[PDB]
Amino acid sequence: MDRRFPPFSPFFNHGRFFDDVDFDRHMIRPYWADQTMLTGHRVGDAIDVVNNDQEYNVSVDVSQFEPEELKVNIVDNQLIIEGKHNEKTDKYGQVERHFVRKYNLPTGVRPEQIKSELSNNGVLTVKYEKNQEQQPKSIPITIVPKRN
Amino acid sequence: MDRRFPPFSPFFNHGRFFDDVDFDRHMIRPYWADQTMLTGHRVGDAIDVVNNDQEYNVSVDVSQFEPEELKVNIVDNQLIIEGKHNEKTDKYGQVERHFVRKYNLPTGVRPEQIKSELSNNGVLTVKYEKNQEQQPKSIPITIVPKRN
Amino acid sequence: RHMIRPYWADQTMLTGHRVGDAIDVVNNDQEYNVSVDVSQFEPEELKVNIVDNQLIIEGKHNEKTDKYGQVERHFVRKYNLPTGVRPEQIKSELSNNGVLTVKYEKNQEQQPKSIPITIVPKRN
Amino acid sequence: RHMIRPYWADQTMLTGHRVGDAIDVVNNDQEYNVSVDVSQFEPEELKVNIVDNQLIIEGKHNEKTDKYGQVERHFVRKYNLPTGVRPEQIKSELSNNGVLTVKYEKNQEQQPKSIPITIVPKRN
Amino acid sequence: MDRRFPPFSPFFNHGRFFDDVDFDRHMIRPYWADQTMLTGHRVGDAIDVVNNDQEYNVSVDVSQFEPEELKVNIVDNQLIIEGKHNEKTDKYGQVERHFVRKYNLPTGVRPEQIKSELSNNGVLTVKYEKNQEQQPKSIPITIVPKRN
Amino acid sequence: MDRRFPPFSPFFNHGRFFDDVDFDRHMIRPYWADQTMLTGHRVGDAIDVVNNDQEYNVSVDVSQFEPEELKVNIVDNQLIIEGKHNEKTDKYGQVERHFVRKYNLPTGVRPEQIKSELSNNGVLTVKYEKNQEQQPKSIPITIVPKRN
Amino acid sequence: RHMIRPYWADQTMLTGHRVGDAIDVVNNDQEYNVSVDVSQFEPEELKVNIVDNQLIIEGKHNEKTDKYGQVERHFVRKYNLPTGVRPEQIKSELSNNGVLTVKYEKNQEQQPKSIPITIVPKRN
Amino acid sequence: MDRRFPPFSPFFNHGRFFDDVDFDRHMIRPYWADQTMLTGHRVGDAIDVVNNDQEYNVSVDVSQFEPEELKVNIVDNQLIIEGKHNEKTDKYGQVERHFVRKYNLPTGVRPEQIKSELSNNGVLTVKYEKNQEQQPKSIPITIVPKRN
Amino acid sequence: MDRRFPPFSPFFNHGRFFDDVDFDRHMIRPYWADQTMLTGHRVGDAIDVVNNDQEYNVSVDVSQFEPEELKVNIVDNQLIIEGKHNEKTDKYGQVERHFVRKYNLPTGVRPEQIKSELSNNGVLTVKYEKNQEQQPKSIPITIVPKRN
Repeated sequence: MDRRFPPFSPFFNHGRFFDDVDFDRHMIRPYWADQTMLTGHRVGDAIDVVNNDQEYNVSVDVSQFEPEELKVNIVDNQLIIEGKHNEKTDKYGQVERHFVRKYNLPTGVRPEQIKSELSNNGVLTVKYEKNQEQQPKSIPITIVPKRN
Repeated sequence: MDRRFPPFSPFFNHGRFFDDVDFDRHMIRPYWADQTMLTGHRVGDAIDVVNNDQEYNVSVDVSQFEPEELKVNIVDNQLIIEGKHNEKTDKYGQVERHFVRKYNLPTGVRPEQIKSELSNNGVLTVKYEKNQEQQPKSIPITIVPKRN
Repeated sequence: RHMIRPYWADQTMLTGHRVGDAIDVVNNDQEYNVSVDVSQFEPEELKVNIVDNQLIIEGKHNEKTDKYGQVERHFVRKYNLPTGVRPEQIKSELSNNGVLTVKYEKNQEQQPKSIPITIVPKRN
Repeated sequence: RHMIRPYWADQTMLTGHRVGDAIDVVNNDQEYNVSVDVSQFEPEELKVNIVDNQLIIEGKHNEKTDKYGQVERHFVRKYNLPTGVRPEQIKSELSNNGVLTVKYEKNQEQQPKSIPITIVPKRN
Repeated sequence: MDRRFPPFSPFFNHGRFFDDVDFDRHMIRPYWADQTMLTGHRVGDAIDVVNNDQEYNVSVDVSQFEPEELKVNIVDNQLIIEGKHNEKTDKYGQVERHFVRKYNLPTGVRPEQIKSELSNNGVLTVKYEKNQEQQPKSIPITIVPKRN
Repeated sequence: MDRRFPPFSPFFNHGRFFDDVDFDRHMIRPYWADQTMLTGHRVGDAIDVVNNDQEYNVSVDVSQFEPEELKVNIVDNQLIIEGKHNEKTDKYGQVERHFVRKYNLPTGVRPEQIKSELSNNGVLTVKYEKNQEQQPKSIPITIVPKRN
Repeated sequence: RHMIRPYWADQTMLTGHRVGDAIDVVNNDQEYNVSVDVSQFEPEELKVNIVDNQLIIEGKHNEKTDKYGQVERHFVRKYNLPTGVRPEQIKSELSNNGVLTVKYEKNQEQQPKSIPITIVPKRN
Repeated sequence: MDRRFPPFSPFFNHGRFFDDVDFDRHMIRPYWADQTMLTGHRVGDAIDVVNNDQEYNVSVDVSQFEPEELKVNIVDNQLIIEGKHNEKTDKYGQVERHFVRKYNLPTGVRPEQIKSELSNNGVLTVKYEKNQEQQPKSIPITIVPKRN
Repeated sequence: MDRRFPPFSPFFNHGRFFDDVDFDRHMIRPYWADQTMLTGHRVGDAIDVVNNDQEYNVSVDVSQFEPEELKVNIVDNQLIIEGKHNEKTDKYGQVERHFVRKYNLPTGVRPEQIKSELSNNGVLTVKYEKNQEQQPKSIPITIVPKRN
């Protein structure tokens, strides 16, 4: 995924129906064999930490870790984003990376409406809106994954 | 899926093992090329809103949107079900549809035990039981998706 | 039209209908007709525009409130204009049954002057 | 022409020929010529019409009686008009050898005013 | 048929058994894509009309029409041979041809023994023998068509 | 034949030349496996019997029998149309049908010019023109069947 | 431009460049722009013509002599004109950096009069 | 040639024997579809003109023309290198290029021993040695071209 | 080559890239199996001998011999064009042909600038320009043959 024309469905001119439709887990494939490179090409990992009276948005570059290798937990009033991947063999050699992050949390932040999104280039953004609207009510619905 | 005999596993007589087992994301495929048609054949979108002293069940017809295009959020004490899909090309032309819904919420409704289900025909039902039992305790377990 | 508003106890609307319903399109060298069912939008809430030689059909109405929860309809339908279509004079009709018909007769009813009969008809 | 009538003892006609004989069609961006052999039909029996932006060539004559059995010729030939063809001024020629030539020069002899030389030629 | 070596069975050296044995309906195939051409190369359509005291033979060139497009009927003491074909698309364009023929009939001609034959080159000959022999008796037998 | 797009040549977009060109004997194929159905969808079998001073046309619905199973004979001044087919196995079971018809004949009807035609939907029409023109002369010509 | 002439001891020219260098062409229903790098030809030595509804770009200069051996540049570049392109008003621009931009905006900014609102809008 | 790994034999790891061994006429193939580019990446066309008492070497960049499109002739005491190619269609459009060169010749230069070579990158070098050795004698031998 | 559409590259619509690109050595292939024929269809072999004060052009029809079978040498002030081919087997039989030519040479003709060309139809033309310009200088460059 995100490597050529036949990935990245439905933008797939070689049939458009069933040939090369797959999940986005193959985003790191171009970087799997690429070693002399940076954190998926951005400056730093945590792009910004916005903490004001109207929003709370934090953007993290996670292009070097697959979404399966990325997990977020909250331990003792700290926003912890930790991503560990096994040793990966490339055209150059073998590399294992591991990062642990912790972030303080402002008072009055409700975690029941915090939404986190991953962009195509490999940036995970955690967005929160301050205490002006919304209620802790949440009604989820079934979402069918896009296999092929 | 839900289009012929070889979809809808395990009801698949042409091998029964590994040939045509796929996720339910292809439910809208018969309606993908069908335009002169209705909201997946039901009367209206929201089938019913049950609000009594024993249950709270709301059924919504979502047959015109894929489960990936359906998302539910709660904003300022309102049950909001919003589903947006990109323009879809069929045998007739191009159509883009978008619906936004909001619903008031009765007092004393706990969102921690509200369960939403999607039926085969494309109906999303949000069910809630009144304040007589259950506790906010929830113990989830890993569920492996059914790919093939 | 105005039947979106009575959504109380009538969450299935008065008439079941989905945004972006159309009947048929006839495309040939004689005519170009586009019939669209717009029964769920008021006459003043229907907008049709042609941008970059392409027909755009959009129907949107204000969110109609009721006892339980307000409902809104909004869709954008796009039809490609074939070659020779002149947006400056595209015909349009809205029947009383909620069907909007967009026609185009190509204005090709001219009598052919070129009638070779005897010798060197030429041109003009 | 008039040689269809002498069919007595001459069932093979004076000149063997089949309805719908043509020589060549030249289709390019400069000209559009259609040459058709119409030697078996009288000049007043040849009709050429353009319907729905398409060229129609039809040749029919009255059944020419003779000693044994009358003979008639009737055919309808259809040629599609390419893009940019204007039926209102389509050229046509009928040579003396029974060949009908339908021409179209596209009227594209205009001099291009857009001659960029020094700076910001723009338009008009 | 009548276009190359592999047609025209049994004169078919590439197997001789079952490969390219077909009916003679493909006689016009060489002329299907050939437009700048004549009535299948003969002078005129009706080759000759023989009307004497011993025979009645009329030969008609029907090479421009398939045998399926050729039909013969008798209307009001006239031998009518009419052949109409739909518009045919070739390498040059589209052509539709139609011919109607009528022929007077000598007195004393019995139609019960008139035989019409089609030659390979596309000539239909109607042969009749004068009133000297034969009887109106006719005993037909089953003829199996030669498919392959 | 008369079942999908690849039958019914030359209306055959998948090659247009030699792939799926076949005789019209497969007209009953859609009804071969269809049992809960009518006489090929018309009201009755004999559509009409026209008997006037200018024409004699009789239309018979024969959609339930193949043309090979349909045969017409005249016995003792009666127009007899009889069609018998063997037992046919479908998705439902086994059925054998047989019909025998007889029709009186008006005086002065010449059988030498009576033409019978079968339409695509399976209707056999017997047409006759009254005694005002035509002669018993008939000149047949060879017609090549359309195999492929 | 005039830097072709100093070819003495400078056989690699002042700026390396090949005849027929262009930047980008944008082809859509809104605009048709053709940008060509013509830095190696003088403004008076650049000729652009449209023949048979097709854009021709040619750049040729006189052979520029020097101490050792004269050098000349001559090329003919051909661009096909898409459908709807009017050569009589084709835009053209020549930037100061030796880039010649040939534009075409399609003149499709007309306001669509066909606005169906209530009943039988028809045409005109 | 000079585009990937399987060209440029014998440096061809995918078999090494007979698969992708071809002549060097495909040197311009990478530049065939490349238009926004320079004279095969060098500064100018004629790299240098060496004219001294010991050698006469002139290097010309001919990377934009195939060796078949390059021809050298001498007209009236001038070294003329002229290369014309037909219009070439690329991913961008159509381009036709033509160059004519003329070069003066020092006195005492014998053309019988002048050797011209083409390098891999597309540079044609004309080398001459001054009047100190060699004789006009030349004994050529048969050279078999390397096809595959 | 010069026999159908798939030869004569790049005029090759069936792929245009690598399928049927070959050298022009197959020019005689149509005449290889053709015997009842002439010297590749021209009148005579030597078309003309131009000998004036401005040019010296001689055109020879060599369509009956392959370029490999054609060799030109000069022996004792005579232009000799000799072409010998082995016995060739065709649909008719076996034929061996051999021709020897000699031509006188005008005084003052420099052979260092004489150019000979072979046309597509099989005509070899030897062209010479009189003593008004050019010098015996000749600078050749490498030309890659066009294999495929």
